[PDB]
Amino acid sequence: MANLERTFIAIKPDGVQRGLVGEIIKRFEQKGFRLVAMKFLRASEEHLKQHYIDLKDRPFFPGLVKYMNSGPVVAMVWEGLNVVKTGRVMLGETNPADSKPGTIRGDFCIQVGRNIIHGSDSVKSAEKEISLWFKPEELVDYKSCAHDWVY
Amino acid sequence: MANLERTFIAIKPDGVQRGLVGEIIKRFEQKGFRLVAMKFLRASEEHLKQHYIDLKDRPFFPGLVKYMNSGPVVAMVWEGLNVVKTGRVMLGETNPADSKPGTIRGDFCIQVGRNIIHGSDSVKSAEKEISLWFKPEELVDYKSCAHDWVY
Amino acid sequence: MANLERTFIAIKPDGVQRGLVGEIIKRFEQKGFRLVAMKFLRASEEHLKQHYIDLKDRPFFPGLVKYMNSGPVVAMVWEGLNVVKTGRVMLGETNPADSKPGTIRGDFCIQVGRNIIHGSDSVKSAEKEISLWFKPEELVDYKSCAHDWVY
Amino acid sequence: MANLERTFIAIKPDGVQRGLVGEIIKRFEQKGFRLVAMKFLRASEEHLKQHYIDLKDRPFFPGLVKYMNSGPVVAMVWEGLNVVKTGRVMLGETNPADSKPGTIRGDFCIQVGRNIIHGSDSVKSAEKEISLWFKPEELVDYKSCAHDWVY
Amino acid sequence: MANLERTFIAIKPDGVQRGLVGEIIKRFEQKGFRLVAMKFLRASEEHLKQHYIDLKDRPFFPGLVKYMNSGPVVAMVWEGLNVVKTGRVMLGETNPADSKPGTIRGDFCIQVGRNIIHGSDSVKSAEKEISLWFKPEELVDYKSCAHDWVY
Amino acid sequence: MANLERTFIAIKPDGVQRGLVGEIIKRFEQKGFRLVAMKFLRASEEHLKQHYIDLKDRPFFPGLVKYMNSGPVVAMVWEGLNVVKTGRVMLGETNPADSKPGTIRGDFCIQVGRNIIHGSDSVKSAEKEISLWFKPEELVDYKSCAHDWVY
Repeated sequence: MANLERTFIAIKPDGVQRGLVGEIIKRFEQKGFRLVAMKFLRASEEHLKQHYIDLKDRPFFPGLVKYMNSGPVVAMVWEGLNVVKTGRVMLGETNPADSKPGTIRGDFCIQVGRNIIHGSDSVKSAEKEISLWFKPEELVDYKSCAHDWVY
Repeated sequence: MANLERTFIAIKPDGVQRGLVGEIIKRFEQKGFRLVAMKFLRASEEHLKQHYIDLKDRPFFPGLVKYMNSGPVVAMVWEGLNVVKTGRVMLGETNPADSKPGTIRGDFCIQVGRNIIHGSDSVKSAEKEISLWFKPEELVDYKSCAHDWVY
Repeated sequence: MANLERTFIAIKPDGVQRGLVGEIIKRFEQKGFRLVAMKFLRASEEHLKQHYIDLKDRPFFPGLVKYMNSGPVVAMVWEGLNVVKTGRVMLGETNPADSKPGTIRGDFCIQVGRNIIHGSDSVKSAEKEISLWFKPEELVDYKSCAHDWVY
Repeated sequence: MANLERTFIAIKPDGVQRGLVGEIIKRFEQKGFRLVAMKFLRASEEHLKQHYIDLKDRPFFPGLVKYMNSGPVVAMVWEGLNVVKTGRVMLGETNPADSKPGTIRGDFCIQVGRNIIHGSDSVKSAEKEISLWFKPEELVDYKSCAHDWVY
Repeated sequence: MANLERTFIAIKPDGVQRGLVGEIIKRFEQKGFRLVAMKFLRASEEHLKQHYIDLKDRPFFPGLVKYMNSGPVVAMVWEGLNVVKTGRVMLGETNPADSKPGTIRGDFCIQVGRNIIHGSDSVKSAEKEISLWFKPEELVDYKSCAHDWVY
Repeated sequence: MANLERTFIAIKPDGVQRGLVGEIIKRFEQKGFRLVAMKFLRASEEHLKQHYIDLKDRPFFPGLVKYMNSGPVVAMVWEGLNVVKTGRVMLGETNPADSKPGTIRGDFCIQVGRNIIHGSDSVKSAEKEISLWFKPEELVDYKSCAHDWVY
């Protein structure tokens, strides 16, 4: 048929620390998705509270914010037909315990607390996050040489 | 138981173009299936119409034929206990959208139009396709050194 | 939561012969599990009968014993939150025919007879097997440098 | 020783387009180097002329600038003992024809024109480039959990 | 330058038997070389003697022929700037003993008797071999979607 | 031749900690070498002093002993034509700074202090170490199914 899309994928502190950046990026590349934007940064607690506003009234919130600020993250935007839905499928269940082998979480992590990566839950959330994490001039627009072979 | 089998596996133009030949063959090798035959060729529209006879009364047919002729493909025959059934599972759903991560399609493609590969839907179709794509002197008969460790 | 765990993973003769030792170990490593103990040995028929006591009445038993003694195996102990349950999920169904792509059996084997690997079915079994296969001074205790990033 | 170091690694338009970002990053990670900074951008011709000042009189200069602006690049900073020297070794010869198998260039490219990646030629150049490509607040400082095992 | 090229690459019986087809093809794909033609067949002793005419008066010849006929091989043609020269470098020394790690032979074989693969020693030999192993209508002519990113 | 051989390969504490066990083993497997014996253990300082007798009068000795006892190691014995010589080539230079990309050390480590692995320098040393680290009954003798394809 219906239309392509866009999604926000972020590699959490543990994913970076355990050296899974290349593996994660590689997987998206080999799938046929395109890297619109990518930056490495240590998200401030302020920025993170904004990212987790819908969970500010959840027990874990404080820990989650302290957590995501403990180390640098890799924030990215991937484009493609249904990126949000399939992207999350590639990520696996948010709880590594339910993530099936073959998926990023299912292959690389164990606990929900340390689930190495984040994927937007919907197109509505995707655009929100993308705006919160990226500046419009950061989203690079180019055309993949194999685009016509993926679509 | 009950008996082995044999199936027709074809790597479509997009699979070849995006450089997934080695990956796809490799996957079948590591599983324990044996390469009976393999050839690289640009299937003529005529040959393709024959391959897709059961879909000659379907809207997409004309495009499908034009499609499969746009570039060379890698036609192969793989032998093994239940190759047809398991081979397809290894391929993933025909619609990349439903292909689960870990499968060829699930890991390498996005759209059904460009689903990089083809596997026989049944033993009956397998034998038909094998005959349509290969000459009897092209199916090599040998024995894998690890055969007794697989079976 | 609730508590960690510990499980017994054994790479069968066919798994060793087909050179899948590195792949199998690698997989457990990348998941975040820790190698507590590992040894390479040709399990005697006596030792194997003990391992398969619960099946000493079934027709396959004598073959299974002769089988597992036909070549060396790699016996290991892996520690982690829910190792027994997730470990088996990583292994796939005991019957390679039902093992999903992405899993060890699903990627590397075909027949149940030659299913390349064994994982404990439960914590109760795990501890039994661990005792049967390893000596208490063989289970090494150390701390993975990325432990706090997995947990 | 004697002291660590810091180097500027940039994945050129062709390296991105051919989907080698993950492979390249992965290699540096597995080596024990640490990602200090990373950003995805389409370097402007102006910015590129500055990057290639020492070559602004050579026959190729204009082409080189037009080239590097044709698609987005991945700019990074890697830290580690002798990153500049070893990093380039990992990259291979600047001319893919002389790059040995096992290296990034030796494994992934053919022509010098399209040599997929750039590595600083010296610590002096490294700091220059790092300043030209990154803002001081972009270089993230954290400690790898396996630092004491690499050092 | 000066001009491209084309070369004859053949995966010997041992390479096929040990399951290195996917790995070897994959390596050529990731380099940017294009598969012009590929077939799976058991080279007849007669055909092989022709291939080894320049060694028909050498001690090993008799065995070499018996050898190459013992199992099926994978004959292929790869196009690219300097394929013959670089292709051989990718293969490693003909004597696995001197093949450096990172090369096909260096990573996968030990003895010269079983050196898993063959590459043309020169453009002149290449064309000879291509003609001896392939029929002109078997060399497929297409254009890789990433061609302009490789050259 | 002239004759086969055998060698002692030990994965050091850092190699284990950084999760490179599967990678290292995998590499020896894919080469065609056979695993004769393997055990996981924390080598006592006593046992280590014996292993490093020839260096007991060298400055670093005390540290080297404390070092190798800091974590568990994976001790193995690999059989094959020229294992000692080629094995070390696969390991790379003892000083990771000189280890070429493609080799274990060249791909995974940086400092000599933490060079992740050990390989015997000679057949004379190999047998010494093998005796020092393994008990005769631990060296398993079996035959690789692809032996005739490697030799």
